[PDB]
Amino acid sequence: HMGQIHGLSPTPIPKAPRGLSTHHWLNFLQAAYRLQPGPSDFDFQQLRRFLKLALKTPIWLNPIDYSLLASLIPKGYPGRVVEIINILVKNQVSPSAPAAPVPTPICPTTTPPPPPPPSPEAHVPPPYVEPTTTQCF
Repeated sequence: HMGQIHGLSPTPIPKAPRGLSTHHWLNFLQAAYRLQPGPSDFDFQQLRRFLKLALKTPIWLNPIDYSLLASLIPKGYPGRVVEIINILVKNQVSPSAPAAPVPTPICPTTTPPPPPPPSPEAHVPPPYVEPTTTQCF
């Protein structure tokens, strides 16, 4: 009813304007608009080049998350597209589990303290004498 059954509640269709979602794309257009003063113009070309690229990877679409977009970026990508996205990432300040994308080595897991020596005595014991201890020597 008025949309797609119920009322476009589940929003199955990517709305009418199919363009990397709204707030989603806007998140990219906003930064672009924040940089050089390029109203519309034809700078979106260098952009569509990166977007269309990701399009080849329908893995971020399903989950719909630009978080995977910046990922597609081969860290070093040309154009100032990243320069615009960087404005989005910098707006992350969300450090994720800094441990996973590793082969194995990363840091030593020495959380607990080291074990004692092969002896009961360690801490500077008292001299005293006692009936048991005599020493003599």
